[PDB]
Amino acid sequence: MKTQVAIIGAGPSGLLLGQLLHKAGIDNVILERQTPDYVLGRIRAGVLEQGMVDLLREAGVDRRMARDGLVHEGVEIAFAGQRRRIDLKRLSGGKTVTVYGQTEVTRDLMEAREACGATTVYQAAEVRLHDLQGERPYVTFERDGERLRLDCDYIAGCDGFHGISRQSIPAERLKVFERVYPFGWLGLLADTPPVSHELIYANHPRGFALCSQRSATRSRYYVQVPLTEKVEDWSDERFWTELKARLPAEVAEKLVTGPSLEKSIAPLRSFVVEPMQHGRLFLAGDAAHIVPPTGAKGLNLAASDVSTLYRLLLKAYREGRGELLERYSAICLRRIWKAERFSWWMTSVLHRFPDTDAFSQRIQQTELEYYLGSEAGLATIAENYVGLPYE
Amino acid sequence: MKTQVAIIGAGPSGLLLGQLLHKAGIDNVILERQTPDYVLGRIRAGVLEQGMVDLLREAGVDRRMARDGLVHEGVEIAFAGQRRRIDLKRLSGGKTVTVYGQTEVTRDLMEAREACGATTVYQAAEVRLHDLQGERPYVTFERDGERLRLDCDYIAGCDGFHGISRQSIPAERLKVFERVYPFGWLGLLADTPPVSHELIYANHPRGFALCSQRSATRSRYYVQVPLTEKVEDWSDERFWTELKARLPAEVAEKLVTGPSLEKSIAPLRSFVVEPMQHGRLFLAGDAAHIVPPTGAKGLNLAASDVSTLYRLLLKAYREGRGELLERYSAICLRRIWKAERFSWWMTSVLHRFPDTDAFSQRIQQTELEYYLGSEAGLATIAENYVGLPYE
Ligand SMILES: Nc1ncnc2c1ncn2[C@@H]1O[C@H](COP(=O)(O)OP(=O)(O)OC[C@H]2O[C@@H](O)[C@H](O)[C@@H]2O)[C@@H](O)[C@H]1O
Ligand SMILES: Nc1ncnc2c1ncn2[C@@H]1O[C@H](COP(=O)(O)OP(=O)(O)OC[C@H]2O[C@@H](O)[C@H](O)[C@@H]2O)[C@@H](O)[C@H]1O
Repeated sequence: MKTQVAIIGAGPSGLLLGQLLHKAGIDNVILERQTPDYVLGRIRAGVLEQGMVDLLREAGVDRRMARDGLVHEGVEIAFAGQRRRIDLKRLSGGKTVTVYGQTEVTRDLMEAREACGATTVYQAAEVRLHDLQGERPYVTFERDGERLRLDCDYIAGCDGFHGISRQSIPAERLKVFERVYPFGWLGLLADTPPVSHELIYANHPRGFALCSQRSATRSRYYVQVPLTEKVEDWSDERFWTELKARLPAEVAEKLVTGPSLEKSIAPLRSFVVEPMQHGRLFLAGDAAHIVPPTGAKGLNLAASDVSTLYRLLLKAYREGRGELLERYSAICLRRIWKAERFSWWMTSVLHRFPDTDAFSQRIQQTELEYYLGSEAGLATIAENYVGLPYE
Repeated sequence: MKTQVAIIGAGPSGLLLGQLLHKAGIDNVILERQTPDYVLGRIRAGVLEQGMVDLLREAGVDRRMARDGLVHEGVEIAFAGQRRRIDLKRLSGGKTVTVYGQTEVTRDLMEAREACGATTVYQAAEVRLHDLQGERPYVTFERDGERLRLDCDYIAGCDGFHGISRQSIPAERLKVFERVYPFGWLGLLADTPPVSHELIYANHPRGFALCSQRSATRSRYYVQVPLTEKVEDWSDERFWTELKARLPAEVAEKLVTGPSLEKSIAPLRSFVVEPMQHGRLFLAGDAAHIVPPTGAKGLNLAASDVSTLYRLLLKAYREGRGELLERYSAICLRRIWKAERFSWWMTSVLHRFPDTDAFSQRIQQTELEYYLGSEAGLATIAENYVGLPYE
């Protein structure tokens, strides 16, 4: 085998780049370690900004989304006492966000692909990247116990956080910026009516609480917990009381509980890599950067990454401007940091930090009461929450 | 002696409350430890928001100010690389700030007072506050080695940070919030033309640098320095090179240097007290709270404090609503924290913090590049820099 752009990872990022390119007439090849249902089982994401939406539209993958995802013109911040709302739609000067699961997106790209007959090597083991700065790089992998070769012009490093991509870059060439938070998020999935027609982010003494959704009958809920917690310990019951123990009084009494489909804990990490390239290797999505799930920016960053990588592969491909690919990481990085800054900010103000003296606690509160109180303040949550312009 | 409101401290705060009340026909008495030139020698303050201005106007102390202070419609942030400006005047929806030294203000209230013949006991030693929660509190002090008594209805605790006021409040009754920064500000006063018709705040690798003014021919300059620095070590020369080493290239070459009048180091502290009252004692200005000199909020907070205390003393005095004085600290505290939050924010982003990893450094930068780049972002620096509305 030989192809044009061999992609590693059959996740959101990978499957997006993969589709987009197929349409542009640039042959691509997806290499994935696990099987398609395994990948299909991951819950993750739920909010996509307009950009990821239009992109979806652009790979012709928006039939379902346009039909089942929900449009949201607001959000809520419930901080010790009250509950303020943010008119994203008005303060963003017209924008919004969509609630449509990572899973759904994944199932949707996966359908498109199979249908177009684009290649996808599932369960491809021992993937390896070769001759990275040459005129012809390659990928070696195993099918059963058969080690094959895929010749390509470029490689799309889309294998996520624990992917092999980034690793393939000479450590000395890469500079790392990472922050690790002393807490996690315990996420319970319930086949029950969600507490609100909008999202409610709750900063409460006992920690953060999040009320989110999947449908009129599908809710997603979260509670911040020490890294030391084990879900084995969090039974439906415990969770339900802890949630209610964390929400606004009039919310909790409106709350419909039930057995959980899935329960998992995700640890909050802040991570960035610069540069995001190496030779003929371009890493995108999880493999280049991570964001605490708080500003729901994670899957939104991949889209921004892929939208970029794609449009540059096009020029080199149909317009022969191979040269622009060098600016890949200069472009992506502008977006990333402002996205990293917003989620950091988010996180710091809605979370229960252990070992914070009274000033800092007073300052946490002032942030909330400053920002949800002033229109200019408001406008900042809004231009970011909905997503900064693409460039 | 007996009087109505006995004030401790013959500083800005004290002298303001003092004047204001004299005009309202509420007899007052000022008690000060040092002499009037000693007090007159303190350089401190240089920027007053509109509120402090109008207040000045209201005590009939604005002849000179209206004539010599300067009106500023902008500020500058020079962060590693470039130099962005903030149109406070446009983004505040019409507001400004005035550059008119603490010293000048002090000399101006001092003139008014003497003239109205209001009492002022200078060099009053061993001041002591008595029967604080009673129907008639008192102050005892010494004139030479003569210990006298001043009977009053209320006491205005205006003796600054190291004042006796706050101390007179039963420790157990007060709750303290204080942050102390690992650096100071070395301030040099020069009888030379200032580098700009506006202020320039400079975030540079080597630390913060500030370019300020007093006149067309009087400049004020600062450089952030470790708490361990001793001015004895900072000669004019050293300072001049360190400043230039910290500013924008095109600034430094425009810079006119010269011998310094005064040179001093001020350590940055963040401090708040709640509540600001005790019996018939009301502490205001420095004695209730401190702010790092960065958002130039310090003397602006006293004005906000005094404007409050005054207007409540009036009601009890001419309108007999003795009752409202209880809300003194509920009023002041709303303002204070938002003022404390702004200067904290200010400080954190323009200063060189030792032991900051690369993420946090990347995040510092993102703040600057986020906030001086977005209009909503801009609007936040602006509504605060010029001063939040009084209530
Ligand atoms: N060595 C490997 N070879 C091939 N594929 C690999 C390898 N390692 C990992 N992969 C596969 O690549 C995929 C990576 O998926 P994700 O982490 O979801 O990828 P991305 O598209 O970058 O991100 C999606 C979303 O998840 C969040 O973590 C992220 O912030 C974003 O919101 C997984 O299916 C995984 O099995
Ligand atoms: N025991 C005492 N008895 C009488 N007077 C006293 C006593 N202790 C202090 N004082 C006097 O009270 C005055 C306090 O002055 P400042 O600290 O300047 O007071 P304030 O009016 O609260 O603040 C002015 C400005 O300085 C900054 O620190 C502050 O943030 C504000 O910008 C000084 O003259 C000092 O000698």
